[PDB]
Amino acid sequence: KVQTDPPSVPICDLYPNGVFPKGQECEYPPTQDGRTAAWRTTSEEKKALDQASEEIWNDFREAAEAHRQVRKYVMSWIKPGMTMIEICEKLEDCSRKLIKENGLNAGLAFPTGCSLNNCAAHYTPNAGDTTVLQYDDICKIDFGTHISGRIIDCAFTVTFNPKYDTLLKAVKDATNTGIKCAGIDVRLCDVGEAIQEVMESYEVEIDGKTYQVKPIRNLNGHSIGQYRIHAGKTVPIIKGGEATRMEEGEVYAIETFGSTGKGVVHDDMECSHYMKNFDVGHVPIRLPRTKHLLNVINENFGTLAFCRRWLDRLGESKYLMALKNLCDLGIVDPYPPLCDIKGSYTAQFEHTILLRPTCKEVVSRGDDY
Ligand SMILES: Cc1ccc(NS(=O)(=O)c2ccccc2)c(C(=O)O)c1
Ligand SMILES: [Mn+2]
Ligand SMILES: [Mn+2]
Repeated sequence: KVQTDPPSVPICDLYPNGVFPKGQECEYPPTQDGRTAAWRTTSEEKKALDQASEEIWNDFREAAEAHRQVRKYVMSWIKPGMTMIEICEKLEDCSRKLIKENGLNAGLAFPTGCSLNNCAAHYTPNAGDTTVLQYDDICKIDFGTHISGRIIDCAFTVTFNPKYDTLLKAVKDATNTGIKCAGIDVRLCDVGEAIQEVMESYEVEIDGKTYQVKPIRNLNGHSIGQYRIHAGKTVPIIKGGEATRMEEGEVYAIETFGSTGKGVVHDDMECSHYMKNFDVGHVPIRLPRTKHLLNVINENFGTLAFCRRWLDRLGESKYLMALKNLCDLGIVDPYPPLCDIKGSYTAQFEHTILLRPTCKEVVSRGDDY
């Protein structure tokens, strides 16, 4: 009863029983008294709690399998010479098909980030962007999928010149350290301190200059909520930050960013990412164009992030002022590209993890990273 598998068959159609593959399952890290998590691994009480939200975990897994298959595909063809628009459209086209896009029930969780070099996040081309990926570019591919609002935020870094190899290794190791440190009752600040320690243990040499990799201090991981990419809690990336503990049942985006610059990002370049304020309720709007755009946003994205290209594909035109109005009203928030100093290089690696009652599941883990 098999069939096609190349990037064209929806993940849902690949599993008739509706049960999707689990990600990497890890035992929760010990504590002071060396209290391991071997007991919680099968605990009858926890096993029940976990099984109670099996439908939720399952949805994350379906979205994760889509993410794994989409990215494996992307890595096979992304090459310098392609425009950033060509890259994002080809990736998104596949993502939409594998996730079996269905309105707000299944689809793309957020725009395809493809931030270059000193820019670390939130850059995706808008219409007319002629930017071309270069051999020496360090591109952060950050895209998301979701099933019923259960979001998979996962990212990796693309390079073609081996000179960035140790920088990527540093960030990948830092992210895996954060993933290993994460757990129920674990203080967020400890995760950040652990991440910084690993990150900074790496020194790299690029074009004759040496650098001690720096975590981007004002960037971080975050808890994830249904249809809410950033539920409220933040996972630092450096020491001294977040005096809160991770809790059972929570879901986190564990990401780290390393940089050869100041280790700080600032808003720069034209904005492409936007997202309705999760807390803003219904707001009556009479302005025709603004009213229509808000309706389009509510129908197609809800509280999920979107980009200008996604408005263009829906047939919307000359909507910039309306979009600005929504932002000025506080109904929608702009999320411009976040970049370090000109000339610097930034790298990123990210995974979504489920803090399940019985274990810690790195649901987006793959054979690649
Ligand atoms: C639109 C949007 C809103 C919030 C987000 N989460 S975040 O603020 O913790 C964040 C994380 C990493 C880079 C930049 C921002 C993200 C995201 O995880 O990138 C995207
Ligand atoms: Mn991300
Ligand atoms: Mn994230």
